Amino acid sequence: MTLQEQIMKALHVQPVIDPKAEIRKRVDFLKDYVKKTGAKGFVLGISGGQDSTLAGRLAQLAVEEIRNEGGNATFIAVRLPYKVEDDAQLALQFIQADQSVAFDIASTVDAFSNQYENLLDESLTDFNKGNVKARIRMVTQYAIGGQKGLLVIGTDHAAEAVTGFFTKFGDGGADLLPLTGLTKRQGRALLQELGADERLYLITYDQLDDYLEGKTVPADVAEKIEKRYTVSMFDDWWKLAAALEHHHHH
Amino acid sequence: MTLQEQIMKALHVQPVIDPKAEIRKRVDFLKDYVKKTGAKGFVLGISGGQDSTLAGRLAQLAVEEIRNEGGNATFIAVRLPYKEDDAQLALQFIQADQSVAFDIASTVDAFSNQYENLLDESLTDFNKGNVKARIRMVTQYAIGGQKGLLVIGTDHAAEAVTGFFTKFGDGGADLLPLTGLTKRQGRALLQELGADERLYLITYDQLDDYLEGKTVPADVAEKIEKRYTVSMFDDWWKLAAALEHHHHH
Repeated sequence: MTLQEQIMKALHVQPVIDPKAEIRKRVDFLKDYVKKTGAKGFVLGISGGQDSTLAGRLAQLAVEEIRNEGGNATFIAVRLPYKVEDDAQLALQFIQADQSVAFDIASTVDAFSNQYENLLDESLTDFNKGNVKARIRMVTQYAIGGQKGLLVIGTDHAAEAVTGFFTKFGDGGADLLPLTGLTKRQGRALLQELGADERLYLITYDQLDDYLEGKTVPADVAEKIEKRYTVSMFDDWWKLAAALEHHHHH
Repeated sequence: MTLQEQIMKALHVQPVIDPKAEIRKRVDFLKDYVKKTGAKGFVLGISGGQDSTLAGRLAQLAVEEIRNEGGNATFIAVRLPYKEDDAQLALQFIQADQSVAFDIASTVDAFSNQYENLLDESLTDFNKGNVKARIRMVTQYAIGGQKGLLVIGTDHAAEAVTGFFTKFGDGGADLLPLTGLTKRQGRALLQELGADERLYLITYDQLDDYLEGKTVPADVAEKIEKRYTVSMFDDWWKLAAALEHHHHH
């Protein structure tokens, strides 16, 4: 297999998808995991980002279907601002979750930061604080999940990230990853099919997504992408490398 | 190959080990990871528990060797109390370059107070247990990120991956130096390292007998193999624990 074919197989990306069928398959994936684990539903942090907007809508459709089939399921969407968006609100209006919680993480993040800066006698850098915030957001989702018997839906470990590009803050841990196999642009296709407000979804992502979707791309573009894939979960390696690099050049 | 032999292989547990050889093997593992990642050392939460006590000493030995060989490495041990006799004894045995006392109470209570107010309910003991474990990991990763260090983990022990003696938290870490060792073998390494007896002294004996390739009663093997099949394996049990506690609450 060409390296491109190996990558696609490893990331489960398909060259051509059927949006309606993708939504069907992923809503089923969610419904099946609920049944297998005995969970009462899902919880997800809604940031206004494309991934959580799509994953959130899929979760709402899933619990509605479960209830329609005579089962018990609930979806709790949680907004996790640090002090202070309209994108998040717009996403919540699209998702229409059973419960929408506004949980400011500032008092927790600041208590940690204040303790850290006092005990270690140094200031937390923007990058490391970025990871603290991401982790505190996960603490919040897992606390809600644990208190309500829900599964935490994750949006990290996206195809592009595993490849080595566009890495996110945080460790990416979650109970389920319903968007596995989709590129950023394919996700855009699902959101369109779901009727989301276009504003919710409107090397580069296009070049990278062309490559991941098995399309033909310039030799140099392929070289750059395969170069990073070979240097390398692959995603975790890039998260650690980023932390080390920022510390080094700080 | 029996199921028992398959499980031993999958978990990398050896029927017989040589404490000195294991120590050298695991110290080399730590040193090699440092070189491959370009990190400046390690950070580890010291609880007073056997796993972190052993992993911490191996970390200190690793950085001393790296420095002795002309390299740069540092080991930072951190005590994370929530509002530590065994932890103090452990720190004394480990003799780390830096020992930090970081009380997590102000962070855990800030979260708890916010949670109870916004969701209008009390955090159960089990769920607060996970909150504390995660906050302890936030601290270690914040220290690691700020110092260019790797976070050493002690979760995903052989016994846990099999489905027994599950721990709080998600078990995420940068490196797992104790992979393959049973709790019993861990004690052996500690004695070889000269640790204070107070630091290392289905049941663990039945389970470790099985994982070590010893012949055990059919019913014992039956129970162990049953859980191993009902499933990361460890993560499944963490989730199951959270769901069961919520249910029986």
